[PDB]
Amino acid sequence: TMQIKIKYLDETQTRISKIEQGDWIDLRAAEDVTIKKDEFKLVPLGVAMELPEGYEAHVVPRSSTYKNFGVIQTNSMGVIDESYKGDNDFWFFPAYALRDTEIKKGDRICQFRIMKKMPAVELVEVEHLGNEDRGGLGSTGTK
Amino acid sequence: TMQIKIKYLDETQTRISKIEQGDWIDLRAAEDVTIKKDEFKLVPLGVAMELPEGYEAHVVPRSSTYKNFGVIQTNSMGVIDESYKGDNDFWFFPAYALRDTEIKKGDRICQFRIMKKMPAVELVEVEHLG
Amino acid sequence: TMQIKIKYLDETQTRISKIEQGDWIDLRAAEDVTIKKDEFKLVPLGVAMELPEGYEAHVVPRSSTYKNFGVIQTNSMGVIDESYKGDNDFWFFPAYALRDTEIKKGDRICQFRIMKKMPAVELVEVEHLGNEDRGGLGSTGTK
Ligand SMILES: O=c1ccn([C@H]2C[C@H](O)[C@@H](CO)O2)c(=O)[nH]1
Ligand SMILES: O=c1ccn([C@H]2C[C@H](O)[C@@H](CO)O2)c(=O)[nH]1
Ligand SMILES: O=c1ccn([C@H]2C[C@H](O)[C@@H](CO)O2)c(=O)[nH]1
Ligand SMILES: [Cl-]
Ligand SMILES: [Cl-]
Ligand SMILES: [Mg+2]
Ligand SMILES: [Mg+2]
Repeated sequence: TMQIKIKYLDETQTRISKIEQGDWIDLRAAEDVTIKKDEFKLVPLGVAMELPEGYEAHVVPRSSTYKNFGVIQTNSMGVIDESYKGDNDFWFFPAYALRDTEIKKGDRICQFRIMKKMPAVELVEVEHLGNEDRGGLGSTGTK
Repeated sequence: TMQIKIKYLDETQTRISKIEQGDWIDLRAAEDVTIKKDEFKLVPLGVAMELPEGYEAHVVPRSSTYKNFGVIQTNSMGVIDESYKGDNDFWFFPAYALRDTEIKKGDRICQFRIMKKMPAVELVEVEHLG
Repeated sequence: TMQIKIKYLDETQTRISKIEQGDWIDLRAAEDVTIKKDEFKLVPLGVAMELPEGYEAHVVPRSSTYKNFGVIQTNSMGVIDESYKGDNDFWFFPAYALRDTEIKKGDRICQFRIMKKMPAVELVEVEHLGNEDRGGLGSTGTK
């Protein structure tokens, strides 16, 4: 219905696809990558996209990314704004390895979806809010 | 009002609840779990659910999970696909421990909400962007 | 535009305000913070807010946070509950350092957006779901 235009780094990239039981779409390593334990690598995903106007993309690991590849995503969740749409605006997955690992070209290491950007807001400075505190950081306990 | 249908692993699971000042709902460890420093374990949450038609769920840690339990969630924000609604599709929290830790049965360790899924989209391959 | 009321901790906090059309908004460390390798610290952000009615906020690292500071966010994506709007409900970024690091007062370290909260839902216990199993945790493989 809405269109995402996708440009691949080259012909050798494995084209991404929606699967029926996957609500997000898996993204793939653009090359083989070796990462040592406790080291970092920006893993190319080999895709550039023009998202629909007013949308952004979010990128997170798969549940199995750690078991299969030994990495976490250092930025937690990546945000790809609609403006990141140029011919050379390729996506990357920021990986920290918790064990020595090999990722192979084409491996499905993360997943993405789109959703609307937040509404327009205006931040208005006040000197006092006049509300009771909720508390946070575990105020409700654990049991 | 939308319904979430929840099936518990067994009668010993602590039934989950909404609290007024919690915009996401807390989920609980299904059993005692020990995790050693620099090890991974899938913490069972003791729940299987059928979400409203067209919805997914998202799962993240509580802010106090790291102090209390010394774990991070390896997938950052877990996505529960709408199709994960079978009788054996029990939810889990994928934990990596940064120190030796013990989690007790019933402990509130993460939180979830529901969200409309991304609609069907067309992926149109192009040679160049604009 | 929807209004967000923002209160700063003190006059020394670096103000955000600017024109806001949908992009995530950067937040800043409220004081200098030193973190040792493999240790944790709250990083105070020096802001308290009242979000629009019916909205929560989400906080993630900036894309450059790991490169600049060597930290990951321990809760991945922070959820600021709508009720966290008191005069002493100051936001924080929960940081774990993978190297020795220094964060300076005023340094941009994380980013946020608002989002409509999940509506009221009824939790209905059932004995049996009656659907086929999907499976999970990497059931679709990696290739
Ligand atoms: O995980 C991420 C997040 C962002 N980006 C893109 C979009 C953003 O504008 C740019 C700089 O962070 O890189 C990625 O490739 N991966
Ligand atoms: O943190 C997570 C992520 C996923 N899953 C289940 C549901 C999802 O549909 C399936 C595959 O990701 O695994 C969980 O229980 N926990
Ligand atoms: O990263 C986080 C997560 C939570 N909180 C506050 C707001 C939230 O309502 C409360 C409980 O999680 O703690 C933060 O300031 N930062
Ligand atoms: Cl979310
Ligand atoms: Cl979000
Ligand atoms: Mg999947
Ligand atoms: Mg909470």
